[PDB]
Amino acid sequence: YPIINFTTAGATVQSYTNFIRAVRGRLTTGADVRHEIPVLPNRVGLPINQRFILVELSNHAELSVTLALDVTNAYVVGYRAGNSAYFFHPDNQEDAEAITHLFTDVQNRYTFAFGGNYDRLEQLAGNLRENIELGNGPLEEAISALYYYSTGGTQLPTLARSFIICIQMISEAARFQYIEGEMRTRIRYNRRSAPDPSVITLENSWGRLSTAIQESNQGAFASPIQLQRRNGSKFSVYDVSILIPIIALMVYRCAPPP
Amino acid sequence: YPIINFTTAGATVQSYTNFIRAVRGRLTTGADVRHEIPVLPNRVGLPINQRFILVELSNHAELSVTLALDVTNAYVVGYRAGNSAYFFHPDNQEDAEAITHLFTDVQNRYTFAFGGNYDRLEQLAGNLRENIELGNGPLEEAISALYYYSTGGTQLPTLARSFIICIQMISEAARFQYIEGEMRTRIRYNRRSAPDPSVITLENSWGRLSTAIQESNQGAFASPIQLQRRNGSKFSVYDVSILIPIIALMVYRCAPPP
Ligand SMILES: Nc1ncnc2[nH]cnc12
Ligand SMILES: Nc1ncnc2[nH]cnc12
Repeated sequence: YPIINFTTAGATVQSYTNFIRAVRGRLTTGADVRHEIPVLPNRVGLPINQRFILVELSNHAELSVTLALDVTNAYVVGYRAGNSAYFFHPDNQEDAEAITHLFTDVQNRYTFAFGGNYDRLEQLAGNLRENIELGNGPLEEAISALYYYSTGGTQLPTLARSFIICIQMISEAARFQYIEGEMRTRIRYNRRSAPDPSVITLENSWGRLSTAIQESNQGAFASPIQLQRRNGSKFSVYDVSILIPIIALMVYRCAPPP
Repeated sequence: YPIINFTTAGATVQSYTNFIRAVRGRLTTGADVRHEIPVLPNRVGLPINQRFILVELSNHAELSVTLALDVTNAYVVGYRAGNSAYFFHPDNQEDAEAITHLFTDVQNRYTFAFGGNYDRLEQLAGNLRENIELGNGPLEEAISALYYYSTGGTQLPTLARSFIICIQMISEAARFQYIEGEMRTRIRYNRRSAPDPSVITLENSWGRLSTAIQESNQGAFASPIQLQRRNGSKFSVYDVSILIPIIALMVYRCAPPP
């Protein structure tokens, strides 16, 4: 599986931009672009040899961790830190079988009893996304927490919080240019801040937006989608046009019509 | 007023393309582009010095005629052939006054008792658009008929038919890339053929399409517009997206929203 490397040590908006750009490039084949927006591979008929990409992250403390992303939805399915590998609870047999192909070389493979959706993760972390700061500093720390979990060094709530940080700075940033932009700003000014409503609503709406665009009438949505602005004010989306500069990738929902 | 020249003598799809391209360039200022489609100047506040463009047409018989197009809608308002000038009946005082600024140098200025809309013109011609052949040959002939009207040489029905030809090959071709394309084909293969339903429906719908696009919700139409394909089958338009490659210019209907 392809491996993309990134280090928080000395990261700049350019090193981070290049990274996210490399991830998107691995995620999509370029064979399916809907209204100028690339669509991720369809899970049906996809060979395991092309099902995952690995993201090796290192930090200033020289600790390294490798995350596995599923190509069909850009989800982090598990990670590896030295000796051991940890996987979120699979939500079906196809997926349970697919992950058996990852980190086959580790001596200790563990599968959590919980899945990786935000609801579960926030419960375990004891904090919501709106309260967890994002930025290069939080990421640097997340890499170490993830690493120390394999040594009994990290607490369950810290592990959960770390995943929340990693998932938004890697998977969500790859999905939305908007979110990647929010991250670039934090890195540029060395700011560490929790995500605003615009970010959280987009994260929550990815699956629906992907469906609405793919089932739209020449780009026109059958029913509008309510999003939130940074100030929290609601904002209705009626067309794929205003989303072209916001969403970078879509999950496959249906075949394109003639 | 700017003058654009075109000759049917030895015309090629390239000489015709350059011509239509020059007309569009005179018609629009470039200050108003709605969803990638240029909008014509608003009639309110437009100075007479920038209200018209002239199109001088010549043919193989060496006859010349000059048509006046109104910049706000690309309409042919009248023409000049040597000694005399003829104007369609103005449909308001603003317009009656504006045309007093055209062909001020002719010795004989006449204003028809009828206007230039297709309904009136088809009645006078004794034939509908669907029955009047378009092409370089029909245009070559139209220029002569228009010219001979000033000498008592052209019959009223032939004059009307000639205008119908001129209006579709100049004004409608400038408004729609689709119609300009239909004309290029006729010229390329030296074909002379009446317009199909796709052409006529577009001509009929220009004002509505301009309004629907300008009042759309992020490109999404509030109510769909029914057009016809070349084979006559109906086809619904729900978004401005599929029209971007079809319509070249829009008439000003409203100011653009923030
Ligand atoms: N583990 C995960 N990977 C990607 N997107 C997610 N959204 C919530 N959990 C996720
Ligand atoms: N005289 C004219 N000029 C432009 N478009 C027209 N449509 C009908 N009559 C017209």
